[PDB]
Amino acid sequence: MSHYKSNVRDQVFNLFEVFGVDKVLGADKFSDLDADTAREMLTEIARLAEGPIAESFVEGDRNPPVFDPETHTVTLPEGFKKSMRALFDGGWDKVGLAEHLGGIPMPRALQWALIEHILGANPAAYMYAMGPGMSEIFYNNGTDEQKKWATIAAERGWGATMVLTEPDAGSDVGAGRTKAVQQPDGTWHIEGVKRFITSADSDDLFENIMHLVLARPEGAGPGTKGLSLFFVPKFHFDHETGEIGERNGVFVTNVEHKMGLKVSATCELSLGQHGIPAVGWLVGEVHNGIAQMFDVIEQARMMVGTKAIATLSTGYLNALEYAKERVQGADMTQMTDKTAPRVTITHHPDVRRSLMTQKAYAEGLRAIYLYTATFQDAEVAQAVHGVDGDLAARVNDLLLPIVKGFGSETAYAKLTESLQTLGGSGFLQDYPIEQYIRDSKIDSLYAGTTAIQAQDFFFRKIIRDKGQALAYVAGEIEQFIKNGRLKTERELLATALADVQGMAASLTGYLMAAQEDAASIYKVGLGSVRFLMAVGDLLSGWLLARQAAVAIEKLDAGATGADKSFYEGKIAAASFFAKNMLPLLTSTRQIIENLDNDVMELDEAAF
Amino acid sequence: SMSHYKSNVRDQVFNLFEVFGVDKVLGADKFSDLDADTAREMLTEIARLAEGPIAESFVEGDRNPPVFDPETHTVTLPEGFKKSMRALFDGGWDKVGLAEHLGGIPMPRALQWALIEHILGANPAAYMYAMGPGMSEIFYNNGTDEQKKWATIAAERGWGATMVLTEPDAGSDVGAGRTKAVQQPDGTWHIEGVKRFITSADSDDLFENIMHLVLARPEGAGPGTKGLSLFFVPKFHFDHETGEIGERNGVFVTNVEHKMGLKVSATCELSLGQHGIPAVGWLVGEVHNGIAQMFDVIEQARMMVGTKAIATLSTGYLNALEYAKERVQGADMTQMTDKTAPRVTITHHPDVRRSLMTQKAYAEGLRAIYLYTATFQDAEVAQAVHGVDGDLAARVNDLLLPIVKGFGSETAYAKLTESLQTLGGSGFLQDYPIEQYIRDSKIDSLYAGTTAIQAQDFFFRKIIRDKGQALAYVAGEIEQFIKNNGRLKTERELLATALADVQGMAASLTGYLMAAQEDAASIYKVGLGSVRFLMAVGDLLSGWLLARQAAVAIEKLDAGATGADKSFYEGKIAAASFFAKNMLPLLTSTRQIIENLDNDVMELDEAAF
Ligand SMILES: Cc1cc2nc3c(=O)[nH]c(=O)nc-3n(C[C@H](O)[C@H](O)[C@H](O)COP(=O)(O)OP(=O)(O)OC[C@H]3O[C@@H](n4cnc5c(N)ncnc54)[C@H](O)[C@@H]3O)c2cc1C
Ligand SMILES: Cc1cc2nc3c(=O)[nH]c(=O)nc-3n(C[C@H](O)[C@H](O)[C@H](O)COP(=O)(O)OP(=O)(O)OC[C@H]3O[C@@H](n4cnc5c(N)ncnc54)[C@H](O)[C@@H]3O)c2cc1C
Repeated sequence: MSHYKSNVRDQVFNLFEVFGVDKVLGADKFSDLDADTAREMLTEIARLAEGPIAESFVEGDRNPPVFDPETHTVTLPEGFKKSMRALFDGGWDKVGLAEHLGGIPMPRALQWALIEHILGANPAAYMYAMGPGMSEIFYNNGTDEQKKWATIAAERGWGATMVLTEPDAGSDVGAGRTKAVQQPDGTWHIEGVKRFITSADSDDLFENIMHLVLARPEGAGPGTKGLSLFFVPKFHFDHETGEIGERNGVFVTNVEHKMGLKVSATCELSLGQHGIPAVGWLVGEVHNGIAQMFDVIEQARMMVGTKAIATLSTGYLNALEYAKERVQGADMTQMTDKTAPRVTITHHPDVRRSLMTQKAYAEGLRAIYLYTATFQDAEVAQAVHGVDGDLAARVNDLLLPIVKGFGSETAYAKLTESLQTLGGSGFLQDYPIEQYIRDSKIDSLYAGTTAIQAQDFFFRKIIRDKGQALAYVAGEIEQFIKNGRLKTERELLATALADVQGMAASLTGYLMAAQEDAASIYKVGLGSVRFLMAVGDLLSGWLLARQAAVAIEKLDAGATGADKSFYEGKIAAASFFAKNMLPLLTSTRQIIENLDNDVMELDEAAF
Repeated sequence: SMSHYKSNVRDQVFNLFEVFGVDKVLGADKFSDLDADTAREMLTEIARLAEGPIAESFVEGDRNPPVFDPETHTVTLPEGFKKSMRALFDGGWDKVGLAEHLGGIPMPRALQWALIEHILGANPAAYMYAMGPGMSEIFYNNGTDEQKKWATIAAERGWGATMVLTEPDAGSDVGAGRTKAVQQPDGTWHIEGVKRFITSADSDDLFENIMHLVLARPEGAGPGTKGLSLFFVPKFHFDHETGEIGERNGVFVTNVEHKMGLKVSATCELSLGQHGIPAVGWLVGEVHNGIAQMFDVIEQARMMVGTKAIATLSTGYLNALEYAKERVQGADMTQMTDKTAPRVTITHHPDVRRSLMTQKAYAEGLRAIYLYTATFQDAEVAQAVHGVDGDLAARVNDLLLPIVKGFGSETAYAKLTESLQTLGGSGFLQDYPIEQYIRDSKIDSLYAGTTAIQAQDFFFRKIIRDKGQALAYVAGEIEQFIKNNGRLKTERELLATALADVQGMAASLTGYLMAAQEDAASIYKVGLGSVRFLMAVGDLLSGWLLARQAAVAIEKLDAGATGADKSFYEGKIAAASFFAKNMLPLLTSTRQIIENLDNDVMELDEAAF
């Protein structure tokens, strides 16, 4: 088959047997969607991913997009455009779209499980297909007049972009200098140059593109608070009929040459620099840009984390399939006998160590993003967790930098084990794992770098939150710990929870002490990424142990065959993760408890 | 970037002279005619050549990779890369460390590998193509008197060379190879088989000949590696007296792989005796001793790969640092709430300083490891700088090679992630060299033996079979440093814990091996923990060597260092302190994890994965 190896079985296990999402299916908003239909949808998009979506994976990398300076457009390889048409023809770009825009109501947890397959098979294909979802965001934030445009945009399937970054404004969005000048008719003329813009042109995939552009109105204050958000279409159009009109003054000037994700055109985008104005419409006709734009950034960060996790998953399953068939060496119990029978490499302890590491992290990460998604619907959060709308929103906000920051970093790191499993053949383009590594390196950078994820997590999702979302999650872990075959895992989880609590307390002390000793805040910066990663490891270990508790129940109840194999794997992975990953958090806590400012005081010239 | 390569001669000289005292042998005995000043000038000269003509084709080789003609069985290399190769040849750099009688300049191994570091940082495939004369010397050492004559010709004419072991079914398990050798009445052999992944098996018109050193199994010989012999298989027949090139020998490249990185090194399927023309080979030394002879080559390849990974991390770090110094983004963390505060360069951010010091300490600790290892590769150097006799020196070098290779490869690739991250989104661009550093260095944990093979060699051969003598010598040196100003008190305390952790790891794994006398399956626990053990020893050596560098830096600062010297020495202190406090303590948890390994993951049904 294709490079892409999917895991619907593990998705269904999470959605139904672990988190109970099927309990909201058929009820209230999800009245028209039953469990059987949900599973059928997952199987169908999994097949679409393994078939026509994956088919262009290699071609998009080997035959990458080309920028045409004669027209200021990008050309895409024909095989990739065929994959995109398969996505559209199936309606899959309406996944999770509101009913009034033509979508099928469904839990976010199911929505992201569906999207995981596209992200594993050809993740740029989902990015080009985020248009309808961006039009929903524009709808929710728009005026009544603007809601009619957004509806046209979704119905016609226009592409979309989020346009923030400039050459001098990446992590520091507030330093952007793209300008907005209001016109007599109430429109605005956008003037500036933006950098690194995903899908800024898309060949003839769509008839229009909606750029959602951050820009500073003349006279506005500084920083992100002075930014406003503007609807800037590639083509003008009839606000009533949608008929496509004259070109708007927003042009791609370049396409970047990247380590991976090559088929995703990443472009410099100039507004108002080529002889015609870039007409923009103030979104919601209010000046509230960074808040409006963060509706998009939140979705982007969930996507990027899910992408990295989807990619580790198919990397692991490729490595596993390879190991099952590769004969090399004799069994270690016979290593001195040079005529002992040769064995497949799954018989080697280091290879089984590497495979169980890939398995536990991939499945642990899938549980984390699905768990996160169960807090993105008020109804789901109430039904499956018993938490009200407000707490659910805070818990989701707490978890998103884990999905994004911990997911992106872990996936790239563990793909190294996936490649190692193939031996020298892992280094060949004949196998997909080296492209998996190249495509996923970007996941720790776009949508906010890991450092920005860890700062958000601590300063905004914990401290500003007064620790309420965090205390809720810690209480669910402690409950699991308080509760035989899982006694050892629960004891190791208790140590890990205490370690994370100790880290949180040390860093809170460093931050609070900054009122009287300004440089003490640096120790928060020094520890923040390690803290984010430790929380991810704790969550992984907890969710895997929860999976193993369900697996124990199902084995006791008499599971057989392929079911039984699956459940035995969950017990093995939870135990391996508890005994080989969680203990490192104790030394990390002690490291964080002894952080100092020596490295901050060192002369830059000493580096 | 074109001038991507950023060198660190100053750190090399610091190690060679101020830390290890390699200059004590310069101008005495085997090195009587090379003085410390000439050594420094050689380092500066190859570093400049590497930063200019050698690095100039680094990007070209990746973007315009070699092309294979399957009818002629040859590859075409990009012109800019061949021009790089000629600058290397014109400077005599393919003859660094070559024996005097082969045209080399005698020098200690530590200096030789310091010189090569620059080629490996600037364009590592160029050094790989240039390893022919080094192989000539190994052939000379193992050959008959007549063969020594050929090796002398090959070295003087600068012939290329390959090491030909791997087959589709024989990679890690070299002894499974099926390539055969068929003896001829006149005493030559005809080699028959297909080999795979052969580096430099063709190289366009760089050389007038290529010496393929080929492992093959004589007809009727036993199985495993012990049945293999090593054969000299030239690309062209030649006149054995004069070296004049003759008729094409029957050994032909039949494929060239498409790889993630290191693209300009042609990695080839090599067909012997398959095109109706015999592949004539000459038994090396006219004895049957192939795996032992070939490990002379493997030892050098493993050293080169480790040094390659370390060279690449260090130019990766230096690129990241120069970017960070100039990139303005955000406010100082002490002013994060004030949205009007001045913007600062990103070296002001704690996480970037963490990133950079992690890159620095590992790059410099790794440099110290391979230079330390090389001080045991000459008996005269090992005697002068360490006081150890030739036998212990060999065992210590043998212990440290899988660390250089295994820990070097794995560490450099992982810390280049920090390098790339320092550039932000720009780091993902081919406009900057880090992404190619990552791709080019992924191979280093794989060729010349995978990390798992390195860790298995380390434990079973270099510790257990060695009866722990080399490990005990090194541990005793670390203990002696810990025992000896109190300004490094915290570091020595952290090193004492790390040393105890590593000794605990060794004891548990040894215990698992002892238990295997009673329950064979207990040996799996050694397998499960072996790579983590190898990486723990590398971290311990990193931390110890950095701390010794800090003790030297404190002396030099106390004596009154100023300016750039002062800053260099301050950075050593900071790096040793940072590494001890942020890297070493994790070894405690790793020791506890190794003490609790079990066979659950071994007993699990394969179907459950
Ligand atoms: C493939 C790709 C696609 C992209 N697509 C889009 C898109 O569609 N739309 C869009 O708007 N943008 C897009 N971007 C921009 C992207 O989000 C930025 O690259 C990212 O936010 C980082 O900004 P930067 O590149 O300027 O790096 P910098 O902000 O310059 O960061 C450099 C380094 O400094 C560190 N750093 C910076 N500030 C701080 C701080 N305050 N504290 C601690 N550390 C700090 C960072 O962690 C990093 O290590 C894309 C980028 C890429 C690579
Ligand atoms: C770029 C490149 C250049 C090369 N150049 C050369 C060259 O010039 N000359 C040459 O002779 N070879 C060369 N090789 C071959 C290279 O050395 C082998 O790829 C390497 O030894 C691994 O062998 P393999 O690829 O068959 O992997 P395998 O041996 O199939 O290994 C697959 C996996 O199983 C593991 N494994 C295998 N056996 C064991 C065991 N006993 N215990 C535990 N784990 C085990 C490995 O660690 C790995 O994770 C080259 C390879 C590459 C990629």
